[PDB]
Amino acid sequence: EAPAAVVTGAAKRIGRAIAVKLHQTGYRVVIHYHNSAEAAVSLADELNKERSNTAVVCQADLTNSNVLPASCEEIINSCFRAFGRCDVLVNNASAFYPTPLVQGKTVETQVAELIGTNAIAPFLLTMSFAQRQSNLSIVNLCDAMVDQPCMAFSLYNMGKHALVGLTQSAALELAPYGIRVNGVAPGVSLLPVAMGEEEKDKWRRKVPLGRREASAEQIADAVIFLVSGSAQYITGSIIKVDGGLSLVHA
Amino acid sequence: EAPAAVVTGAAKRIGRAIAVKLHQTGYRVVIHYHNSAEAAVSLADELNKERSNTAVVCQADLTNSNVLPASCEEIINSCFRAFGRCDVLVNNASAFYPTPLVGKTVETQVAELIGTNAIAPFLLTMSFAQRQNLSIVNLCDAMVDQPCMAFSLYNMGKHALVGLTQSAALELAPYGIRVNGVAPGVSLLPVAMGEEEKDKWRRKVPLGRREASAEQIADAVIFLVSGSAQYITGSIIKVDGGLSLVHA
Amino acid sequence: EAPAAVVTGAAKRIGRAIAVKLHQTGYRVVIHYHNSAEAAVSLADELNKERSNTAVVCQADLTNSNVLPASCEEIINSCFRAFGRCDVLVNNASAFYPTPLVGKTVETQVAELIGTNAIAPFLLTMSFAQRQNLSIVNLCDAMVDQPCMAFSLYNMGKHALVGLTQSAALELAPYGIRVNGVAPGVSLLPVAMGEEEKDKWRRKVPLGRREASAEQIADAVIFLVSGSAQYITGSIIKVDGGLSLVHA
Amino acid sequence: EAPAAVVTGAAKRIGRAIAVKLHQTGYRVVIHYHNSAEAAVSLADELNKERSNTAVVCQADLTNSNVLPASCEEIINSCFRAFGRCDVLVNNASAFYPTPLVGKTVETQVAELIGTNAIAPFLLTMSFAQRQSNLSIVNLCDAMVDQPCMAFSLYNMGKHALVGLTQSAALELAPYGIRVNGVAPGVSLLPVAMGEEEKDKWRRKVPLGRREASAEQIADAVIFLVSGSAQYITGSIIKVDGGLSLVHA
Ligand SMILES: NC(=O)c1ccc[n+]([C@@H]2O[C@H](COP(=O)([O-])OP(=O)(O)OC[C@H]3O[C@@H](n4cnc5c(N)ncnc54)[C@H](OP(=O)(O)O)[C@@H]3O)[C@@H](O)[C@H]2O)c1
Ligand SMILES: NC(=O)c1ccc[n+]([C@@H]2O[C@H](COP(=O)([O-])OP(=O)(O)OC[C@H]3O[C@@H](n4cnc5c(N)ncnc54)[C@H](OP(=O)(O)O)[C@@H]3O)[C@@H](O)[C@H]2O)c1
Ligand SMILES: NC(=O)c1ccc[n+]([C@@H]2O[C@H](COP(=O)([O-])OP(=O)(O)OC[C@H]3O[C@@H](n4cnc5c(N)ncnc54)[C@H](OP(=O)(O)O)[C@@H]3O)[C@@H](O)[C@H]2O)c1
Ligand SMILES: NC(=O)c1ccc[n+]([C@@H]2O[C@H](COP(=O)([O-])OP(=O)(O)OC[C@H]3O[C@@H](n4cnc5c(N)ncnc54)[C@H](OP(=O)(O)O)[C@@H]3O)[C@@H](O)[C@H]2O)c1
Ligand SMILES: Nc1nc2ccccc2[nH]1
Ligand SMILES: Nc1nc2ccccc2[nH]1
Ligand SMILES: Nc1nc2ccccc2[nH]1
Repeated sequence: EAPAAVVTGAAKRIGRAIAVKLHQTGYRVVIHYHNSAEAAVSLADELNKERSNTAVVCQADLTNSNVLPASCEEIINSCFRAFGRCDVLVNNASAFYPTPLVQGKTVETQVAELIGTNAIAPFLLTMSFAQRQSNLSIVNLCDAMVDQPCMAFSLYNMGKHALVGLTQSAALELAPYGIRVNGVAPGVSLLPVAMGEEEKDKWRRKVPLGRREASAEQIADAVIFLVSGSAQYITGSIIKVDGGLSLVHA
Repeated sequence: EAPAAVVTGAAKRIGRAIAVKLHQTGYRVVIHYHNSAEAAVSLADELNKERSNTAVVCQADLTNSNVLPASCEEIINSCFRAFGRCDVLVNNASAFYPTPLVGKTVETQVAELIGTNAIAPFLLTMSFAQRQNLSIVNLCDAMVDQPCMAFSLYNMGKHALVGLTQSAALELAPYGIRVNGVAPGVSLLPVAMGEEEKDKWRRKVPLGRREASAEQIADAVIFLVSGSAQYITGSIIKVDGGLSLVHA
Repeated sequence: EAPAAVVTGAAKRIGRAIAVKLHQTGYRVVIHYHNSAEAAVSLADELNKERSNTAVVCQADLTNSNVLPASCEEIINSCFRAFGRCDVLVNNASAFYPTPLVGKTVETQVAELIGTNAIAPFLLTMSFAQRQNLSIVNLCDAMVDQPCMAFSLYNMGKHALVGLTQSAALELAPYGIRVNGVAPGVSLLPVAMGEEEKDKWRRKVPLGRREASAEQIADAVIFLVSGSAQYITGSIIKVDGGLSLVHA
Repeated sequence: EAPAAVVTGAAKRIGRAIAVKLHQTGYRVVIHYHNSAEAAVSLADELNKERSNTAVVCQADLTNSNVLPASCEEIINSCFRAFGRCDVLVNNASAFYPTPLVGKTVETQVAELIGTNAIAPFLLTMSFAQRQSNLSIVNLCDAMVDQPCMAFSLYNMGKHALVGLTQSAALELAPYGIRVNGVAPGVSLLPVAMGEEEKDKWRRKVPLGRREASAEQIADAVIFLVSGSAQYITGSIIKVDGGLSLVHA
């Protein structure tokens, strides 16, 4: 029987490459998505062409609210429903936008989205994953720039910091259960769709290793390692995949 | 004219010591409290006896909700209404209790632990800055990289607070606002905790085999807000007696 | 044809496991040794039995001295000599013993502890880069932030090695040379260590209450040198079963 | 009676600022120096003109060598010789120059960069503690240790090792009531060899006031850490960098 993984925000970009690589490695996959319905269904189609009944989609808002626990419970449930097991959780889904300290969304909405997706939803999915429980592990998508934050990204940066906190806290507490918890921290990888070309090239010029962003596949490569038998004694570790970017002074 | 500080959760323990030392240095103080009204008022009365019209209290629940931004606005506004200025903000109030992964709902715990330790400090920072030797001190935790077992949300909250400290330090530097942290290891221990358990923690501390007094924590806050720290921002000063350096 | 790796301190324990795993992956190997000649040649015999002329031995003291730079140049040279190329350097060799602050001279201990753990890696890094999927992997230590009591020089050495890892990752990136680290917590316990003290450490490990095998450490090295780590430089992977997360 | 302090490389710049501030606080000082004899004697004269017999100079090379432990022991002995006690040690002296990976020999650069930044602090710490109330050591570190200057590997290795020492010694000497802490400047006084344009390039990166720390600003954090207001602080390294370390590439 093939193992199963949940990847959140798996319709596009890094999430999608993680889903594709897990599937290539022999995993059945739940493709979680929020708005990207066509892309997710299309990904599941592609993967199911390769091996039938090895991919399903699961829709959910990971914004924080009083029903977020139910939503997170359901994403894990959906893996058991489809595949009868859940071996790997990848916490990939992420809101990323500036929240300036000095001056359409209300600040509480920005808190719910940025802290919910980057931190609370991973926490709740971690609970649900562990509650429903071999090579079990969780990989959180972190950020190599957490200590050199983007200007005016306080809420986002707080979310990612809390994610590091969860990574270590869950590694420690789930170790008795044989669930490993690790992170992968991209620096610059696939740049924002809305980011302009001049900005994209400014960030690219900053990376010591090859003056370019990471491919989604290079990030996924690190996830694959962490879920594998070659990482069986590794828990609580966050692997930077940043081409040295975090080492460059101002 | 005397400067003015807001200290959150200032009725008891570390918060109280901070407020008292701030007052002794010459600050007028806003004493924020949640449930400890009698203590906050008794403190205000003591400080106003020392020098009249130098202390006020302000009640607010700092749990996250749609009304938290208004609450945080109002705490900052109360410093201006009382004293005409707000020079220092100390983010001290904190919920601290276990939240194992395997009567409060989990979302109430999220609201309380993330709210007090991170969201409220962020909102108060926005309000403090929007209203402007200005500085913010956040009360962090020296043990964030070796967390208490089954305290994931508390740990997430304190990690988020480090994030805020760094982000705000960077963003507010142009306005001349410094943002720093004090990270206690073990200080004032719970009242009801058995002496034998307190002693388990005390014996772990390399420096003197004892916990920090609240005054010792307050001392580092005093340094950070003073003219002797005028180039210091985004720094978190551990006040832990070497505890975080001790391996399991 | 086949890429080539230098493994320092490769005759025994974690170094041997790294060399074996590199060889199994397709590398030709230089097995460096200081005192363990019988074991190094024994490893080479086994590897060469598998594939002819794919393993050579190299003797050098990696204690700092006036001749260390020449010794380091010659270890790198011996890889080019044997195999015509040098793709991977693994800095594994390491002196480990206490140096209380309160019969080797202290300067000998400095030479051995800082030399094996930091200066030689620096010199080998220099020679490796001078002679040029290229990478260096440094064997670091997950317990650098909570060090063993009375191990200041050793701890200073492993700290400098982190510094070298980062410095060299930055400076060598334009040459396409990646520089990374693997930080064991407790793996193969020292041969000198008593049995009850071994079990004391094992009991501390959250993931399995056991030390890492040498092979499990090697697995992380193998990942870092592979095409699966092509964007990774300046990274130090902890392989510690959660040990560094455990408060005192 | 007044406490005594040893400050290494104290003839000028930051080390001088630290010994002056320690002096103004009530300390008798040992002004350690290597090549800056004129400046050290000038400083001791000023401080002695302020309060008679409250400053002595002490010459020593802090380059690593087989005699370095004896030199470091002698720096500590000189404090006890002048003042009868030694309460505070500040490890400030520092060699700082590039060592690219690709007419000093490399082993001289090791000896100077690792010697001054790490080995001497370590030997001075041994001697300080061996010779032994508010006792402490302050190590002058570097806030940019994780975003190092390009081609400064040995310097960086030395400042990393100094962090290791701060933490190791803090742990080991806590039982003796010796606190061990650090102060980490980003950009403070720029090198005298730096032209104004390069200075300003660095100045413009500092979020807080777009300027370098004064020598006094660094000394302020040293003074705090040696004081009674820091009596529970050990193994801490206070960044005094105006937010520099927080700024991405
Ligand atoms: N790309 C980089 O350079 C970089 C750098 C540092 C860190 N990272 C981290 O690495 C991970 C992957 O990066 P990425 O750039 O691929 O991410 P991304 O495109 O910005 O976001 C990934 C997915 O997150 C989902 N998402 C956003 N808000 C959500 C919500 N409220 N509820 C549920 N899902 C939500 C979206 O799903 P739908 O499209 O289905 O709506 C989106 O496709 C993220 O955690 C990111 O923070 C990336
Ligand atoms: N004590 C330690 O050993 C230690 C260790 C590490 C870090 N710290 C940190 O240092 C700071 C001070 O510590 P402490 O032990 O003195 O604090 P504490 O007693 O645990 O809490 C301080 C105050 O926080 C306030 N608070 C709790 N929930 C609140 C809510 N929902 N809304 C508004 N206020 C709320 C309470 O005010 P009311 O009483 O008025 O309700 C409480 O008195 C805290 O940030 C703590 O996390 C302390
Ligand atoms: N074992 C662990 O639990 C653990 C924990 C944390 C970090 N680490 C790190 O992981 C790496 C491997 O650990 P290990 O326990 O396998 O190491 P080890 O057995 O203590 O040492 C490995 C080899 O280093 C060589 N070496 C020692 N002094 C030398 C000198 N002066 N010159 C040249 N070579 C010298 C020796 O080679 P010869 O036998 O040929 O003389 C020795 O066999 C080391 O870097 C270590 O610090 C290990
Ligand atoms: N200035 C900065 O922006 C900056 C930034 C980061 C960190 N720091 C750290 O803060 C401290 C003070 O900085 P600084 O710029 O004032 O220092 P510095 O001027 O570069 O050096 C201070 C003193 O170190 C002494 N020194 C150098 N080599 C020596 C040797 N081989 N033996 C004995 N003494 C030697 C010199 O003494 P003599 O003149 O008597 O020969 C020199 O005056 C240093 O540890 C530095 O690394 C400074
Ligand atoms: N999450 C995230 N962090 C980023 C930093 C730089 C560019 C794109 C990014 N996306
Ligand atoms: N180098 C090194 N560091 C160690 C820590 C614990 C046990 C064995 C070890 N070997
Ligand atoms: N020691 C030291 N570190 C420095 C970093 C930037 C500019 C000058 C410096 N001097």
